[PDB]
Amino acid sequence: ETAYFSDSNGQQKNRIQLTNKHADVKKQLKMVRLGDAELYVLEQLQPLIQENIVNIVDAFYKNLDHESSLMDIINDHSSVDRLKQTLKRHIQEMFAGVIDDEFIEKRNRIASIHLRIGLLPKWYMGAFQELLLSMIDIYEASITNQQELLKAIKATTKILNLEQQLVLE
Amino acid sequence: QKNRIQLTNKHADVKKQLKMVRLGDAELYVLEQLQPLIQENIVNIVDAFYKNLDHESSLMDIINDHSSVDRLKQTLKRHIQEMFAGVIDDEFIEKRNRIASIHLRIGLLPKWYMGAFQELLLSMIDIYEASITNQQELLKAIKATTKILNLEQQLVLE
Ligand code: HEM
Ligand code: HEM
Ligand SMILES: [C-]#N
Ligand SMILES: [C-]#N
Repeated sequence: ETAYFSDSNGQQKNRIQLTNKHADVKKQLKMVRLGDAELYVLEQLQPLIQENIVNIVDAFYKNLDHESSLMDIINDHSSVDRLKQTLKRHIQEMFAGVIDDEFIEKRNRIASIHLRIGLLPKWYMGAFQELLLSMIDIYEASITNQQELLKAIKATTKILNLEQQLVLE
Repeated sequence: QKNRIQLTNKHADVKKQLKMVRLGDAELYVLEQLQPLIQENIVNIVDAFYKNLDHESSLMDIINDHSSVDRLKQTLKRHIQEMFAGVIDDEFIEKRNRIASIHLRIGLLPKWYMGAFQELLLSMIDIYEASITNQQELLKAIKATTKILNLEQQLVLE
């Protein structure tokens, strides 16, 4: 049969570039078992994710109007239409297959931003779940090997958990 | 699935929170359905949890300052099993809250708290892959499990 993933170990090295500024982050990646192999997997999903980001962002803002105050927050500072563009690029930065200082530093920046505008952490956390769900949905439609499917899901739960760790608290 | 979510107006936001992770009756029924699977591997799930913590010396230090891994696996076994009870009520929420506050008083960092939930998920996804053949039921169980663990992080972060 055909496979979705390449297993090219030549291809999956050096995907963690962290200095001592980010000395805890290397521990954190080790605990969620985020490594070269998982990052290479992330990198190969990026096309799927890219091809589907518009559905992923639409679904995300749609979910948020379950809580009117989250929408007030958005409309006080911006608009959905304009947050989508930046969410597209953030989501896609998750599937780049490299964790480095800049990656971290950008995550700390968006954290501070949500802190400022008053997002409460439980809505922040809840919001990552529509992402997960839309991704799983994209995987299933496109990855019909059951074993490769699980592999895409596990990698994804890993990168999302690191995302949540970065923004908290 | 019956009437598995039984919250009073003091937990108004939690209701919204549930709707937003799509944790309703169907998903709770699924978790209930998974409970026997989960109970039959709880010892190993919890062995793996603490094993994984040992990679961060400061986490085990907090644990040994306050308690111990042997006493801690008894409450964790029970906590995880209650996760698949298939019912969310005021007391379920209320315990998660008290358990949270213990962790802030002991000085557990929320990054670490957060990573810790991934470990459980992984052990859980491992069991379902070994145990549930049909791909759709398999996705259904991971999705459910994923919802409840997200709730659990929300309530801790409250
Ligand atoms: C997984 C969840 C989320 C991610 C990854 C995320 C990410 C981002 C990013 C990358 C930006 C930067 C935009 C810029 O450059 O100005 C941003 C902006 C913003 N986000 Fe989020 N966001 C998330 C959830 C939320 C939620 C739940 C709300 C709703 C309250 C929210 C409200 C905002 C607002 C209002 C801004 C700033 C607008 C401005 O002043 O320009 N975010 N978010
Ligand atoms: C998925 C994450 C976690 C869950 C679900 C969890 C759950 C629990 C539960 C149910 C209790 C007992 C509360 C009670 O007495 O009612 C407990 C105890 C405790 N947990 Fe956690 N825990 C988690 C992560 C952690 C981590 C990562 C650490 C530190 C390495 C930690 C340290 C402790 C300690 C030291 C206590 C209190 C012992 C005492 O004061 O006697 N927990 N946890
Ligand atoms: C933040 N969109
Ligand atoms: C908390 N083990």
